[PDB]
Amino acid sequence: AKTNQTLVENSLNTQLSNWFLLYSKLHRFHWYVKGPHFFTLHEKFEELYDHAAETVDTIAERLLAIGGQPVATVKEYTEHASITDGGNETSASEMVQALVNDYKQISSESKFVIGLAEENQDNATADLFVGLIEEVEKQVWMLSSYLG
Amino acid sequence: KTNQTLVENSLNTQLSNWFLLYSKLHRFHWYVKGPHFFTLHEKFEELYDHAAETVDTIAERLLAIGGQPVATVKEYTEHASITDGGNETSASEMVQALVNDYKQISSESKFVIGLAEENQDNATADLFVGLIEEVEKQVWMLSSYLG
Amino acid sequence: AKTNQTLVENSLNTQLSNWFLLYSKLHRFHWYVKGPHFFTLHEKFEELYDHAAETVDTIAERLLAIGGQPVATVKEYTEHASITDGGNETSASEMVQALVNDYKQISSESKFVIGLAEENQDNATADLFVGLIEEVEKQVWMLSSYLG
Amino acid sequence: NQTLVENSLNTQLSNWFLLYSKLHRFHWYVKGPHFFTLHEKFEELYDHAAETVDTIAERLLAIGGQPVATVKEYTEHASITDGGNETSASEMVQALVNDYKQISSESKFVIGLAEENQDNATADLFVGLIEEVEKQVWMLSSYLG
Amino acid sequence: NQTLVENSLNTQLSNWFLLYSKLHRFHWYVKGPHFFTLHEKFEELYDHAAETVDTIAERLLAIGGQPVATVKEYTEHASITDGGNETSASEMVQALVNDYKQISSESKFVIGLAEENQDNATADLFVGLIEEVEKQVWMLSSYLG
Amino acid sequence: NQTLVENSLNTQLSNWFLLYSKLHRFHWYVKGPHFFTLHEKFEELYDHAAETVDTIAERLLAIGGQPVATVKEYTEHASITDGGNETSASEMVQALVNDYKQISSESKFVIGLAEENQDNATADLFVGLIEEVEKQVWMLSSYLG
Amino acid sequence: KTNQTLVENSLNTQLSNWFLLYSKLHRFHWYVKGPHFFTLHEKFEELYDHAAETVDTIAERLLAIGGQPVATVKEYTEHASITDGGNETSASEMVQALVNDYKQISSESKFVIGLAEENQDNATADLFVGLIEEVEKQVWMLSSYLG
Amino acid sequence: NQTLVENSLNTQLSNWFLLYSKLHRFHWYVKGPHFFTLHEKFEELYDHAAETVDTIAERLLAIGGQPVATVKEYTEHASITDGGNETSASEMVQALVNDYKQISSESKFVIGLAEENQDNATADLFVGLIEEVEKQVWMLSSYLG
Amino acid sequence: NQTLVENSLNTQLSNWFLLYSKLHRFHWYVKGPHFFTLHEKFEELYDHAAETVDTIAERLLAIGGQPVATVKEYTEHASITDGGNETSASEMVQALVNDYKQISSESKFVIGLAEENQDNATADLFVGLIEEVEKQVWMLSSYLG
Amino acid sequence: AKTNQTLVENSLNTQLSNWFLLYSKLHRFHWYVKGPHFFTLHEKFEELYDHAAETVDTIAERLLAIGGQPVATVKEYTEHASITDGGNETSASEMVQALVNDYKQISSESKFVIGLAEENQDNATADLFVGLIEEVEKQVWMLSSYLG
Amino acid sequence: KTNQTLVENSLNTQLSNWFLLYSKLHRFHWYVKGPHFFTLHEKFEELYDHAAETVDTIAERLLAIGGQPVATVKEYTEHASITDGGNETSASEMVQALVNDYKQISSESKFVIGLAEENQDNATADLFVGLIEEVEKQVWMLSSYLG
Amino acid sequence: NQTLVENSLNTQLSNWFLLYSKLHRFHWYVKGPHFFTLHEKFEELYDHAAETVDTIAERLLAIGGQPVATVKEYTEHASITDGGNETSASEMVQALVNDYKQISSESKFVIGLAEENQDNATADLFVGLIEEVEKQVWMLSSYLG
Repeated sequence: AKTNQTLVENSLNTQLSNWFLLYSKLHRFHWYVKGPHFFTLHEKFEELYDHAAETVDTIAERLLAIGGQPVATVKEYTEHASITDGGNETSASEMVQALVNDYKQISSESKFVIGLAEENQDNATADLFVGLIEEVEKQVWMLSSYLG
Repeated sequence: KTNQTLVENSLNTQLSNWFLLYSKLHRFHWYVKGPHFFTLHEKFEELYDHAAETVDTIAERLLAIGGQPVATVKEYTEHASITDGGNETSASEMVQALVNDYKQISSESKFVIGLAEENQDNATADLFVGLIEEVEKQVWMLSSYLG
Repeated sequence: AKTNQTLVENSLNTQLSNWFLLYSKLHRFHWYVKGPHFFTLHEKFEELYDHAAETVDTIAERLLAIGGQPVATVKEYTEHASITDGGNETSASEMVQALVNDYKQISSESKFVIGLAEENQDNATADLFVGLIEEVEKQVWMLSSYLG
Repeated sequence: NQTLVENSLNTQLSNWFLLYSKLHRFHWYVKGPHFFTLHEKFEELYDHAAETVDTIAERLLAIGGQPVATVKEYTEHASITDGGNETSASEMVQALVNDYKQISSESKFVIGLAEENQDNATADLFVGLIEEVEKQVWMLSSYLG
Repeated sequence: NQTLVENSLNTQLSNWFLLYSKLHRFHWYVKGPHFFTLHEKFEELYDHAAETVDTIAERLLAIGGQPVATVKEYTEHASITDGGNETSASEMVQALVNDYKQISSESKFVIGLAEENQDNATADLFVGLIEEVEKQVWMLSSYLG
Repeated sequence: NQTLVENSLNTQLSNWFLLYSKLHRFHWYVKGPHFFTLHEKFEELYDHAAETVDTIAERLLAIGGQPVATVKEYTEHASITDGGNETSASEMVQALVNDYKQISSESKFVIGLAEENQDNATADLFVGLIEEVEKQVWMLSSYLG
Repeated sequence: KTNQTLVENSLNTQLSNWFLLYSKLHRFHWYVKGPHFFTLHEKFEELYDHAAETVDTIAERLLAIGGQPVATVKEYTEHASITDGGNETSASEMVQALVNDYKQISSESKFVIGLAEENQDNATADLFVGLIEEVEKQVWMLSSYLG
Repeated sequence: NQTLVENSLNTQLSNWFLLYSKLHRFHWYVKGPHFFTLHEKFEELYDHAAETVDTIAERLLAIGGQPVATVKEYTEHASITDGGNETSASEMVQALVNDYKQISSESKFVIGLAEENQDNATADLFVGLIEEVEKQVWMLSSYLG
Repeated sequence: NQTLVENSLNTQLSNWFLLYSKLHRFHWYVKGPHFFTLHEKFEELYDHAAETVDTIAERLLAIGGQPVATVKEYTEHASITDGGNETSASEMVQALVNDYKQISSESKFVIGLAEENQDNATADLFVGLIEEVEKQVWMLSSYLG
Repeated sequence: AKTNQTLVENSLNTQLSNWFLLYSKLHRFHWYVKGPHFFTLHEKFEELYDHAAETVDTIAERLLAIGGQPVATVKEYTEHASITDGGNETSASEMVQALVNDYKQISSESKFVIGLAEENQDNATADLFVGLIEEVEKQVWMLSSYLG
Repeated sequence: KTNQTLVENSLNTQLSNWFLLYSKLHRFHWYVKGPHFFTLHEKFEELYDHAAETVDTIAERLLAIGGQPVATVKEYTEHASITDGGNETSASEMVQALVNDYKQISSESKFVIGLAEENQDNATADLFVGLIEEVEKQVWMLSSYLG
Repeated sequence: NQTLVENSLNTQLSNWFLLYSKLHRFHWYVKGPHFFTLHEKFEELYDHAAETVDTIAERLLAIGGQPVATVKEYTEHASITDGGNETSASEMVQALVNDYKQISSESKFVIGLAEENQDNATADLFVGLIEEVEKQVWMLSSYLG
């Protein structure tokens, strides 16, 4: 009950941390992408980081609204995330693949947050993450199509 | 009484709550005073604009499911679980009245989802899920103001 | 003098109450109108209630600006208005007729407020209600034309 | 479970493309004194139908399916038709009511299938749809009232 | 060939100004349960008539002619009238159908004169006008159907 | 009292339609190095005139009157004319000054009639008008200065 | 002295008041401090934008009626019934200065209507009627802030 | 002459609806490193195809004809197909080049029939369509070059 | 027939680029009390010239031709020049009247060649250009009148 | 050093005062311009006063940001400016010439402020006035061209 | 070490400072409380929007001059001269933290101009000149709030 | 000092007009699968080039100079050319890199000249330019990477 609530809050802090580190990674890809798909991917990556920033603010405000305490420092993001903004990507295909890998991991982990939220009778927290899955699975299809 | 009628009746109570809230927010918009006047006068208008949208959305959902929305001030008064009455005078008193009404609206909206779900009405539950998200955000903001 | 002022304030509270109850009635008509003029009248009624809401805020703020105390609860609106949001309208023509009846009553009563305001040397309060008469008499002509 | 979901999306995709078609027929052939209102309303509805076509196809693709994508396949996979012999404004509006009512029952069945397959995002898409279609069923039924 | 074209433009400029006038009369006097639709439609149509007036006059100027520009001249040069005793909604709409059809056939003669004078640009102006009026004729005729 | 008000609105309605006409003549025929400025200013003024035409007619209707609505009636009920033989930019601008000056005196007389008939809303419409016309009289007189 | 000249002269005083008010509002915009800084810094800009519009409207009406608007800072100083000077330091002092000047402007604008009406100039009276409405609204808002 | 024009418009209306369909198939199935560019381009092109469908149908109506308006009729009256086995990006783009070129030459025949019936306005519609499709042909051919 | 059309488009593309250049010279050097009006007008006109350059070139591409695309080629293929010794406002405006009139008559020859090659779409491009330039000729000539 | 700072602050107060008096002058020209260039110059003068108002606010806020105290009364503007809003202009050419004269004086004086700002190692204050010179020298060229 | 490398390295420190500032401003946006909640919650978002624009501008300038921007949170932490850490709780504490970081950023940006100028890189200096203008404005506004 | 500044602006003005020209050649002739991206990017760049042309000319005028204003003078005063025989997308992009790199070195030299003549505003204009060109050099070099 109190444990159910704490499990939900902790899971939101992990996802908040993932989305902040993804916003960071997307800057790295925006800045270092090269080759003849430069214009397309430089722009796409900025669109994606704008969406990541929105998501950061949406998760943190939902956590606050349920009585929790969002993590809010880069050291905390690094300690609580299940992903990293690091990596050794150089080519356009490696960058696009890296994003497919992070968005697939976020989709699976968001499904686990829905289960926790539902177990705590928190339909609004569940609904937030259902909407996220929709958006990230769309981008996995587009990014996977780029690579096909 | 019926699974259907229980859903319709619960939508009429919430329709009534949101209209009475629109009313109370006008009273606060008009009588708020002190050095947070500008901020709160404006915030209360933004909130009543949201309340008016919510009134139309709930009534239109009720119609879509075959019900009959209440649609006079006498009926809103008789069907609501909150009131537009009160003797709030200070900015803090007004903000705290809103926290109380939004908290009530959130708990009852969670009960609506349960009724709707039991009547296999996922679309009605979803409207209330969305309202819970917006109201609990406002509860956080207004409680922060008082903190 | 003080009586002149109190008569003006009381008259504004009656009109504020009328316009709030009209905003309510217009919702009822928006929701329950039927027949082949549904799209036209559903939309028209929303336009009209948007205007009623504006008018509510304009009268209440003028009352405040002259040192008065607007009524601000539905119980007060019901006790101070000269009209009602109630009624037994079912057809599109009955709904449109009901509005012609309320807008004509508001126009006559607003002319009486101009006389009171002028007697108290309150030109700005008079000007508010002159502008209202213009708008409501336009709508009476359009709504009466629908019914002709 | 997964194949049943995919197949159900292709039926609904097909229904929405055939409704887009039927709405053009009514937009073009409506007549009588409610011409202006209904010619415009039918265009609004087909714009919504087109958006719904793209959203369902793109969800199907994101879950690893293959959207049907020819008029022959739509005809074959749909549970409605774009045919009929409606002539008056009321016949046209009543035909829309019937199709939207059918789509809404079928969409509730899709939600159950998706939920049983633990696919909450696919289910959410059909929930939203039901909201919009049942609004239109109320509005169109009210016109006939 | 050139003075024929110029005189033919003056007659059409006159027609469009008189139509602008008639469309105000219908906007103001239309009644009955299609009031909102027709009051608004008649405004949209007069806005189009005023744009057309300015485009004809300015093409006449551009070819070296002298557009008529007083109501006495418009009455004197037009082939339609702004007069009439229309009262019902149907009478007003039927009156517009009549005028627009006369405007189309006469604009086809302007095209032929223009083409005979190797004035493609004037012809093109009127081709576009015919496209617009015949659409309005279909719409208004559909209202009456 | 009421009939005198109605008749006075029909005169002013007529004046404004004939000014709309005269402004098109000046828009089309202005020449010399102030062409661009004045061709554009005359269009702005006729857009305002058209709006004033619709506002006066709709007020007349709201008070239970019957707006005149043909160019023959405008000619007959107006206190100005759309005729004249202005040729230079200054002649055109001076003719506008004269008409706007006349309209403004006549509008003050309308306000007295309306006030005597206890019609404050009709009176308000002409007050607003006077504000706008006297602005234009200052601007046009300054051009001539 | 004349019915006409009395109207023209009263418009020059009000033109001058509104320009000096535009000036004072800049001083407040620039020097306001304390925790209502953001709200008041912004409000004072909105108010000076309105004052600038009002200056142009009054001058253009004066021109339209055949008068000559004053149009230098020396003349504004000499014709105004208010000043842009003052030693206001606190937010409350600045807001109260504005309430005082707006109240004065409203009472004198009512006197203008009377002069204009006596010269059968309804259009000039109407401009001032509209100004009274806007200023008295602001007086309510600013007084509420101090309440 | 008139029934030939009408039948020729039905065939083109059919072609544009089938192209709208094919463009959805390519939007959904395109893959490889030009995905973002082509997915978006194919949407822009289908938006244009839908506008074209409505403009043809409404011109057919305006001349007194009866537009086809079911997918069975479009299949029955069209000269292209929405079928095909395109998989690669190049195959899809080449397929669009083929269809647009067929649409251009056939639209040139519509122009000649229209002109023979003194229907300049219908001809003009198709002249504008040829301008747009041949630009797209150049662009798409350039992609393949 | 086809190589004649292509060469004729190159000459017009060249003319529009050189006009763009000349219009910059006039924008920069115009003086006297019509400065604000003419400085701005000359910018509006060069914006139109740049749009025209791109539309001609892209039509040439669309028909299978090779647009010229260096200033040495524009000088070599044009029938006007961007040179000249215009100093006064009147000289600059008169120079534009001269160029626009030459552009119109030459565009009428392009229309005839295009029509002889059954290229309606190219012809239509130039018909629209003539409409625009002759309006500008009237406006600029009016300035000088 | 402290003297360097005080010289910069005083120079900004003189320019703030110039720009306020120019805003005033531009109203006078907007209201009293006459002749056949009326429409053009009435509009141009309003555009210019809108720019002067912006400049007023920009200089005053820069002065505040460097620790100074902007003058903020018309009496102070009159005492600190190097220009006046007064004058005996009647014709359109005299008005346009008067503005050329003030904008040329402002450009020269702004160059002197750049020298003072640079001597105090204040690059941002210098940059503000470089941007002003660009704009005012553009208008001197246009206004001088009107008169050529 | 080189005139070029000194410029590149100084841009990486400032890039890092602006990203960590974007972070701190989120923490303040989320935890600010008390009666200035609405004003400050909104102000802090406007400031982080500006910080994000600044991050992209500095990184893109560094790239244009042939450098390599740092682009992970570990590197931002190691290269910055400020931190996103802190225990600020009150509105005044948060506003004062911002004044401190903006003042630091302004002084170091002046040092960058000097390095850039010594490497004949006027375009890099100009980017920093513009940042100084915006930051010192904010320092005035935030200090006024505390006054 | 002053004459050296003026002469240097005329060289840079010329460079920017010739780059505007070269960007149209590449916009029109680019081919291969990066067609859509590069056809659009080249148009964005020529819009920027046109704005840069007007800004440099207007600065030159404000300092009392005389901008060159014919294609013959641009050819003669420029340090680059709009000629060349680029054919592939990479050749086109590499040619842009070379021109932007050259413009940027030359603009730094202009800044020194302007500073030595105590002209900080002219110097500022070239600083801003360097910022924008070096951005494009990074983006274009990255495409080639």
